[PDB]
Amino acid sequence: ENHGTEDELPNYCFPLGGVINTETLTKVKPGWEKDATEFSDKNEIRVGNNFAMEINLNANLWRNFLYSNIALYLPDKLKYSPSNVKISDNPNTYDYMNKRVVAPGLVDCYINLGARWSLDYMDNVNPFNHHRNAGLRYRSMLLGN
Amino acid sequence: DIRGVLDRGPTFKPYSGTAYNALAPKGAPNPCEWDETHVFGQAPYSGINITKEGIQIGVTPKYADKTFQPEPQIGESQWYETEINHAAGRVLKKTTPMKPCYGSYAKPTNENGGQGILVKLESQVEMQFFSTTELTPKVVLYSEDVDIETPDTHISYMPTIKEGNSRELMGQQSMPNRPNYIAFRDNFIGLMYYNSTGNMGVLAGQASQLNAVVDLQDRNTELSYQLLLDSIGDRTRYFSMWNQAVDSYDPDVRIIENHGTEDELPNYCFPLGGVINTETLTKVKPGWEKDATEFSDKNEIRVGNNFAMEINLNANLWRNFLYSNIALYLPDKLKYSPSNVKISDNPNTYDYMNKRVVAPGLVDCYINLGARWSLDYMDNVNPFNHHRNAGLRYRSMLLGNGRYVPFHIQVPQKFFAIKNLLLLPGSYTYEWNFRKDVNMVLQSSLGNDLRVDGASIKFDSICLYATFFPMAHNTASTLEAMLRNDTNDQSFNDYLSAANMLYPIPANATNVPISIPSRNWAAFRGWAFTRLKTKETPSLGSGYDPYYTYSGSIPYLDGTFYLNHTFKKVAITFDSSVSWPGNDRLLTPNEFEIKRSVDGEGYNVAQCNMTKDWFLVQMLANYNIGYQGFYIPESYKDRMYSFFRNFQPMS
Amino acid sequence: GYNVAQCNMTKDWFLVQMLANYNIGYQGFYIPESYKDRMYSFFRNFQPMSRQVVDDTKYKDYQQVGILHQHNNSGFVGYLAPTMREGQAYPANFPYPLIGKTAVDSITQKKFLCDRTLWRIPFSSNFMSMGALTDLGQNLLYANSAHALD
Amino acid sequence: KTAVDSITQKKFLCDRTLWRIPFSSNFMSMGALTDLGQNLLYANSAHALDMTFEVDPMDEPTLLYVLFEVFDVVRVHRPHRGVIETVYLRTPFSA
Amino acid sequence: ENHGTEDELPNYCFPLGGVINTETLTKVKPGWEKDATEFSDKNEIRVGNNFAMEINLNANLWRNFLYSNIALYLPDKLKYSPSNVKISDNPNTYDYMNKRVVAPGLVDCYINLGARWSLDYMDNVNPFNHHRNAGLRYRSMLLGN
Amino acid sequence: YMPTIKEGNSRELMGQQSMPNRPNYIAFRDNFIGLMYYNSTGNMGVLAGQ
Repeated sequence: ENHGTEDELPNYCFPLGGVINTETLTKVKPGWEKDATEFSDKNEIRVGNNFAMEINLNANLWRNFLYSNIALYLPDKLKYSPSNVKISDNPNTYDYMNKRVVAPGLVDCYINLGARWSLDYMDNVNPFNHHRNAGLRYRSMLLGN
Repeated sequence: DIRGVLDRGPTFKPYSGTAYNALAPKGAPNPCEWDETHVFGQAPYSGINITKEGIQIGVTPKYADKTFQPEPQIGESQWYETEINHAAGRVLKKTTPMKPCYGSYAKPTNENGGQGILVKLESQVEMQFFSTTELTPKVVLYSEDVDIETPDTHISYMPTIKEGNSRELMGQQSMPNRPNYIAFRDNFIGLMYYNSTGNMGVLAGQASQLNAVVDLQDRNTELSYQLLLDSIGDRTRYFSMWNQAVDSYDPDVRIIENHGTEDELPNYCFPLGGVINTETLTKVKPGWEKDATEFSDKNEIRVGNNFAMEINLNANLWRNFLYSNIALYLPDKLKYSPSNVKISDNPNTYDYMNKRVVAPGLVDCYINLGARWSLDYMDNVNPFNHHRNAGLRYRSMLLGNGRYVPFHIQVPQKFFAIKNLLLLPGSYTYEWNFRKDVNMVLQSSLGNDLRVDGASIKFDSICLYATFFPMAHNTASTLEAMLRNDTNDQSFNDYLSAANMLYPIPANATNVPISIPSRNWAAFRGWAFTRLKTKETPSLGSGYDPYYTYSGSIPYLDGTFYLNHTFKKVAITFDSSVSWPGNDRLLTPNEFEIKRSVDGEGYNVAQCNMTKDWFLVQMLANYNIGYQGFYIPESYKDRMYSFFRNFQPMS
Repeated sequence: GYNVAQCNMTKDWFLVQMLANYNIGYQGFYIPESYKDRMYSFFRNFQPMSRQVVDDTKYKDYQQVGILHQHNNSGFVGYLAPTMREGQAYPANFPYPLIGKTAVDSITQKKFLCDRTLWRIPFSSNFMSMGALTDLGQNLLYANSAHALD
Repeated sequence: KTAVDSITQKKFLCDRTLWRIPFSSNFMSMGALTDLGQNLLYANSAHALDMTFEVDPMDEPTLLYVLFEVFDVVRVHRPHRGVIETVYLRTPFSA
Repeated sequence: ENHGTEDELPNYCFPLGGVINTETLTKVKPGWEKDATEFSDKNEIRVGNNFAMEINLNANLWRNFLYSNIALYLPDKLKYSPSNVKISDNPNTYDYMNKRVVAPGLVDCYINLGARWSLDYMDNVNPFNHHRNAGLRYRSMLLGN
Repeated sequence: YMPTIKEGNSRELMGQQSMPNRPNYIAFRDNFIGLMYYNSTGNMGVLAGQ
């Protein structure tokens, strides 16, 4: 039910000390004259806003959910073998099904936006062979870890 | 109907995290000064010109009001820097406490929002000018002093002991105080005296003055009321008018289903302008030649990818959830006192229970990974004394969010002998007693002693309400006359209908024998037992307990038992010579074996250590299931307090 | 003295509503059966709430401040608009604390919400639902003559 | 591939409940007044009962809560106006 | 039911390579003497902790939820027109209701903290004219996107 | 946030910021309420023998 994400506000990261790029200024007094026997010549002053970077959160959470629960269960005909690594030739081996790489662009945060519509590839595969099967997960944890 | 005024004390804090400067980094300090004299600050505001009268904000020139300007929210608006030529800001004088920005609050002192301190009553802000190292000033700092407080946060790491604002004091960090809800107990348990001879409640005819209510020391009523309420209704709903909100807990915190996190993709954060480290290049044209009358010599071009850093989001969310809901509730023997800070010696004081520090490594995002397994330390502590108890949280929010709450509540009658009595015309004397100990009538989410934390309560007015059915007089006379026949006497029975015996168990003891002297056993119905902590149980029938210093949930009253999983064997015999039930009914023909170790795996069941015979007995006792194959009972037959509902196998 | 359910609803009105919907109240209030209180019933959508606010009359140091001057998370949140962050770090000046050692004197406000429902006033002697054709409807007083209602 | 040899641990949790041991021949709930309670063996004479529990220990004093559920019945009679009298009976363990 | 957020631990962000600002040092051996025919003079060593900043996550998620679901549905008397942009005069058009700006400070992560209390303004606005109305959302996706 | 009102690509125009438009679902009413005329004398529905 891809109804998008709520990302009206921007979220930021700020340095541990708050400011990291500050200049050193000297104190002067009234025509203006220098000062001594007071505040030292080494004063950490930051002009303007503090340095910070921004990351969208709801969009990132949506992307992680989609890739981990759908994009990894596409039919093998859509995936492709990786490069410079070994991979088992038998398609039923766990090694084969684990090392096949899927382009995230196939299913992203904008696929069929605003529509309640399962994928045209996902409907011909077993949905119960999924790691979110609560019954299967519960039975597995019953034996142990 | 009771009306009064309540004071919940300074311990009350009905929310996690803080309220002031929540988004701030936990180590970021407010701009301030100190002596060794050095100043550390930041001026965001931009003006036009700087003179001896301060920054000029507009027009003849106008200068900022030192009382409240420059405001600390106004700053720039474009991400790219523009080489501000005249800046202003605010700093704190050296005569103020040195605190981090996170959680720091200072009350205002004027309608414009200023926070300066007024003395004889005018403020005393000062002007400070700073210029580059080689003549006009460049920035102006508005130094002042405020009554800065930390209402809900405490220092988590104090670098040194020496008091006073010094350079080393910049490194302190703070984290919010633990949440602690305080409210009335479920169904107003404890406000009404029960099963106490000294505080006997009386209901008698006006003329006879002979008490019609006689209670017993061993009889339990509030627990009986709780069980009765569950059987005849549903407890998952909330009724505010009776303060009806059953205590519970999140199934996740009690039993962690740690199946890891989904973090296949990397999540990144990017600079505000997209690129920050870019070089300047000139434009050339075809052998190549320079160009003029065109694109300037200064062009911002960035080669390669843009600067960025990454976060594992799901892992971080998992860590925060675990530490805040589990690691803070470990037994105190695992924690350790912090350093360079004061802490109350009393283990029951909220200050002590708040300042003890827990290493996050004890419970991290990798503990028992892939297994549905509760911790070996969490299972011996009360799970209902947790800030996620929805019933407790709902009741706390009913009163309000302040510490001084005038309340007005309604209390029902719980004694089984009169709670359904149908009276007849006449005059009767109705008299009862009510408690005042805050440790009993109130309930906290941490169980800290409230007698020492200053919580108080005072009742002003008490009134009794009763509603009569507007029913016809003629048939009322017939009904009351017909009810005055000895053959039609009303009768009631207690729902629990049990005699309660408490037997001490010494610490670290394993075997506890009890004995009952010879007596008639006609009409006996059976046993029902559990285990309680003497720390969490008040004395029976005492008017006031001077040694009861626990304000958490009381399993003996509200029926929230959590120690049933600590039984191994039960042996029952009459006359000390004939065993019961005998007749080799069970696999062990002498005793009930609740659970065994791996040695007796041949008798385990349900993929646990609980033996088959005990499991069969419990199923038969609750739903009469087992003689024709086990299966899940009907949902309407296993209520909230039933056995099969709360049975959880783990490995 | 006449409120109920820890809100500002009067006792008599609350009793009438319970009687009108589920005939509950003459033998003690309790949770009605789930099948009896449907999605539009009164009790399903009854929500009593309360809160405390700073007593501007008793607090000696009260200073009413406007929206244009409250600074919380200053230097980390845009000013009066969902835009880029600006400003500088500074101790907050809003809202007034209501807990802890330095809590201020406060008053209380109580109110309630009730959606997807209609206030019902049955035309019966005891406000009970003993049939579609109520007893007062069959009373001869209104059966013969006419009356003007305001 | 590099997993290490391991042992297993099993346990269980049971909250908000009491261990129940009915005093009936087949542990069935066939009525409030159980058959064994009506047996003549316990109806005529008296018996001294002792019973031992074996529990795993912890490091703080604890209490063993035992409930001998019995019949607790009160009958209320009033002959005239404004006079109320009651009778109590808790059998066994009567005061 | 504003019961605050759980933010006891700080959540950080780290550079892609782990370290960015490292020095170049030479290897010496025992008095001490320089070395050759071994580790080159160009060695990337970082002293002290790695550079990183941090984010409060639960607080940010709470703010986004509040602004997107409440602050945008305040009565128009509390909002104010933006600047330097064109906005339709008719108060019923989508353009008008989309371009009015609301100061986030009206409803922030600290409004009525710890109290289960609806706002004094939302009690007079229709709660069913909300984008989280499941019935309305379901019927919309039924037609299509 | 528009920095300046003057049109044309200028340096000051770097600083504009965007936020998504408010969501607005449009669909038929529940149970197709309002599609058929009810309780209107002018648009009276009729069902009669032939």
